[PDB]
Amino acid sequence: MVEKGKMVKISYDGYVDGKLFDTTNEELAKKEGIYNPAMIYGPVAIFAGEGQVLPGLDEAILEMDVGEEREVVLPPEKAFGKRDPSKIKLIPLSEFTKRGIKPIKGLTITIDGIPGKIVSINSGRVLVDFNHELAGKEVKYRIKIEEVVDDKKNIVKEIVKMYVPRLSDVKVTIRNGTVKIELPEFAPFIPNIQTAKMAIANEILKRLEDAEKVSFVETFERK
Amino acid sequence: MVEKGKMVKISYDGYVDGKLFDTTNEELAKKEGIYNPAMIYGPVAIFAGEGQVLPGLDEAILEMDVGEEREVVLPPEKAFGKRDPSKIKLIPLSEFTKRGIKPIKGLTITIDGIPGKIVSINSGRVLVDFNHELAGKEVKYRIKIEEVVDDKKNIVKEIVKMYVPRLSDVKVTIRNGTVKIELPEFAPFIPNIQTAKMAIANEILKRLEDAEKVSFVETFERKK
Repeated sequence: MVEKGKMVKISYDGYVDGKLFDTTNEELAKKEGIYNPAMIYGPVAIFAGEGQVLPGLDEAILEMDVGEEREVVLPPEKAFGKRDPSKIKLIPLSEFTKRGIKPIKGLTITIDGIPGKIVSINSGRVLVDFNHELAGKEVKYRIKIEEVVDDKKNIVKEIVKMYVPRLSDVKVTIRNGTVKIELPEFAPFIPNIQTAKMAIANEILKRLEDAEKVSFVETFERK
Repeated sequence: MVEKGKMVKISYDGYVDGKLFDTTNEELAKKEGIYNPAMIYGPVAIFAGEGQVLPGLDEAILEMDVGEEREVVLPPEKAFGKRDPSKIKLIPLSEFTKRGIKPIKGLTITIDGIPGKIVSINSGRVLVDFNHELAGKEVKYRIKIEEVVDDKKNIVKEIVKMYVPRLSDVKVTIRNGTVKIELPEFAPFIPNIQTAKMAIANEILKRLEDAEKVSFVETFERKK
């Protein structure tokens, strides 16, 4: 069993109706058609049982051990939630034609700034589902606990990556109460890096009781 | 003389037709009415002869010594430019009325943002002068070279202040071609501080040719 609040690194592959919809395995993601060039793959760090993942995943993780691999089946209540009937709405077909849109099943459209999926067309009404795509669905996860991170240096490294995935190679130095974090050359250019830094620092101070301060170093070279 | 590229701190008072329009002196800006709460006054650092001041003013500085003070009368070509006759145009009066504007002679208005002074109104036509306000005017400066900033540490500090006036108190250390700048507690919250930091680093690396890197240190304390 893994204790609530423990930082763990996990790998997983998430299936719905036989199909892979999410994974930390880059190669598999490629093989299976869902690869996102913006996403950073590989094992992910979470604080166990704190709500960083699906509730059913949090529950499964807390009863596993390090090195343990496992497959869990989660009901919608524990995954992406039940399908709310209030979010499935009949919209007059004229609302589409007037805008020059041919409604087709599976088309994503937006109404009032809210996205929905076209579910069916009958007579002069288009049924559009504004629920989460995986709402009401049972989902399966391959999950493995890769490691427990219990050293200060790596807790900090992982907290940084948790808040900013692209920052996977930061240099951390613990010096009696001071957490020094040297950032890569590209870091200063990250959108709202400053908010991110403050969040990272706040997370570090919460986890490392002996830390008095968190100091970030940004370096600009002759490039 | 001062060499081009040298950092100097200067103090000055600028005059048009005998009236003060620009200054580094806090009190003299208020007493004369030209004060602006968003401006940090006092000696300001420039790089000599690089166009951070009016051209007539740069060229004076290049021929001055540290501590020297002099009056410099600048012709329009070296100040805000010469009056350009092609910028004084006849505009149909209907252009004003369409915009809800009442045109009065001598009274500055804006047309589509761009401001202008109404010279006259005649037979459904408005003659508007769109020259810079101080165009064609001779301006007179009282300028003193307060100090030359010659030492690496103060060059860095002044560069910081040049880009972000509020960062007047930073800790600087230089070791093995690395310039380290430790920032105060409020630094990370400054608007567009990331762009300011790259700007400061660029300037530092330009001025200190022995520098290989510029490092900024931001520190978050245990609510303190």
